[PDB]
Amino acid sequence: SHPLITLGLAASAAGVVLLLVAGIVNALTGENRVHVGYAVLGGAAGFAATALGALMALGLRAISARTQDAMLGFCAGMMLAASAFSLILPGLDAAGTIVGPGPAAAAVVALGLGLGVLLMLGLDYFTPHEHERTGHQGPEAARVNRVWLFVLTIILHNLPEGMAIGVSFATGDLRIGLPLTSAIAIQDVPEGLCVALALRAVGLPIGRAVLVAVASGLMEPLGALVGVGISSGFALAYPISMGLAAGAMIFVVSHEVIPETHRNGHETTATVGLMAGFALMMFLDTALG
Ligand SMILES: CCCCCCCC/C=C\CCCCCCCCOC(=O)[C@H](O)CO
Ligand SMILES: CCCCCCCC/C=C\CCCCCCCCOC(=O)[C@H](O)CO
Ligand SMILES: CCCCCCCC/C=C\CCCCCCCCOC(=O)[C@H](O)CO
Ligand SMILES: CCCCCCCC/C=C\CCCCCCCCOC(=O)[C@H](O)CO
Ligand SMILES: CCCCCCCC/C=C\CCCCCCCCOC(=O)[C@H](O)CO
Ligand SMILES: [Cl-]
Ligand SMILES: [Cl-]
Ligand SMILES: [Hg+2]
Repeated sequence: SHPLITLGLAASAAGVVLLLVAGIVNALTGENRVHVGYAVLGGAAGFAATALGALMALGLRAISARTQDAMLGFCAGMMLAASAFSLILPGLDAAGTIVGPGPAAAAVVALGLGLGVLLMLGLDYFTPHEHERTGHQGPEAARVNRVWLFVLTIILHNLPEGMAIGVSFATGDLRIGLPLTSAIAIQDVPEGLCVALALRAVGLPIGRAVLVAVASGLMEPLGALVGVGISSGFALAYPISMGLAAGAMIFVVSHEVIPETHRNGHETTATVGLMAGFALMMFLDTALG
């Protein structure tokens, strides 16, 4: 039944297109106007922090692969900690006030986690892009400009970070939105440096690589629109979407980032980066309040 694979392909494609487009459409309804406001501003702060990091690449231009793998692990560790403490744990509390505490509330967040993996896995199959380890991925990718493939890798990476900012603001609760957005925005400064350096390395002169890195940061306000929309349809959509954004980010770290550091032989340097970034975000979870 190749009809069945065509049916699943149609449902898969429409399901990811629908999530993104219906998220934006739902975000733009009148009931969400205040929440979208906070979420896009949070996203625009991440764009600004990305821009700042990218500007710092004009000085460095290129770095040892060992240093690059450390910095990628560092940003990755910050995002694992942001997923755990700024999305999963508040999602648990939010779920508990809707369905009751205990494992039933964890089931809300856990199902969202799985939905986030499925969304990113589907985008990973349908979006042509390229990694320096496994080469080009996605439909028709072998005959796509290689710089553009790497740009799309960066776009896929930052979609969940934008979505997380949107989800965290979906109820107007700055107690949730500010810690999450602070974590992503601080992480975006080293990340903008890594992105500009990686774009330079795939063939752009440093000045154009910096400008493309700055433009890539616009995925965070855009993804924040998606996050607002998917998290606001009904009361449970909010803790489910917390888990969804967390699972999408965890996929980016474990599927997109950490594998790039392992096959170069710098598993050990990436690991010290992961530990430091995770520890740092824990600290900032309590120092920033
Ligand atoms: C990489 C992914 C990029 C996706 C590209 C974006 C695709 C979406 C393009 C245009 C969407 C326009 C939505 C306007 C919403 C109208 C709701 C108007 O509000 C209303 O209907 C009432 O207020 C209800 O309360
Ligand atoms: C509420 C959460 C919704 C999340 C959506 C999850 C459902 C889809 C999840 C994963 C889809 C992966 C399918 C793999 C496609 C195989 C090559 C397909 O590549 C191709 O060749 C195409 O023909 C190109 O268009
Ligand atoms: C607020 C955001 C402002 C930023 C606006 C975006 C600025 C975009 C800047 C530069 C993009 C131009 C790319 C240069 C050609 C790349 C060829 C690379 O491919 C090649 O090596 C050969 O051409 C192969 O075809
Ligand atoms: C919401 C997030 C939006 C993010 C937008 C990112 C904008 C990035 C802008 C330009 C990417 C430059 C790489 C393209 C390589 C092909 C150059 C073109 O090759 C060429 O040289 C022409 O064929 C001849 O001039
Ligand atoms: C409470 C919420 C639960 C959330 C669960 C998310 C945590 C799981 C995240 C990452 C698992 C580790 C991924 C790396 C694969 C390790 C062996 C992979 O082995 C291999 O195949 C390669 O050769 C080496 O990497
Ligand atoms: Cl990351
Ligand atoms: Cl250069
Ligand atoms: Hg980084």
